[PDB]
Amino acid sequence: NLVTPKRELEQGVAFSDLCNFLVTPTVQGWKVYWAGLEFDVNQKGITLLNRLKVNDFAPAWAMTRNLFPHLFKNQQSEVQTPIWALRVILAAGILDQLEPLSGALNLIADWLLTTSTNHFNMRTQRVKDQLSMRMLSLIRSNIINFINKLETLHVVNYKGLLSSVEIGTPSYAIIITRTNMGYLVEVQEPDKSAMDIRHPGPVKFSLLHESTLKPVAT
Repeated sequence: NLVTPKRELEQGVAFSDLCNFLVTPTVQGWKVYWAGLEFDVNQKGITLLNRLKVNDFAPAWAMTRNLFPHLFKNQQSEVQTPIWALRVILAAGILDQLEPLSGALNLIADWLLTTSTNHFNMRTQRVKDQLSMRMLSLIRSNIINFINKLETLHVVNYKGLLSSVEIGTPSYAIIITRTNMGYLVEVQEPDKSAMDIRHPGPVKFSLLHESTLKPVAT
């Protein structure tokens, strides 16, 4: 034996911080706390995305509607909560640079991204055995790095400066675009079937106001 393990506390804390997605209401909107990271989410942008979807006549929004027709002119797109937008971004932060942790990490990301449950029921006892300060630290570091990358994006522009990132996996495609309001977040099927003009596939999307990630960037 090289080092005596004393891991109960460690595993208890990692389990708590990784497997509980904490949301509480605040005056502005909601505070979210996950993996020891704190985010203030507000309502800004939601009503705009909703109005934007309606097939009414509005020349002022013609360009935006025509820029993202798969979001704004599509009966199968659905606006989600800003909480959802944050969950997608956290998952993307895990997947972005994604050896034994991989499995577990993926699980956590899939939980964040494909469900709205606040507790993550571990699939197997072995994956649960994976929970550690090291896994938590890796996850936080990944998320911070991805937030920093996001903060380098330019708003949609006419000059060819990067304005979006895309994360692909076999189960889904994530696209995150910097707009004047914040991060436009979308999840489409892996083949990106929402992008097909003749029959636009289903797509979930929302907006995370730019106030939310700023303070967590380093």
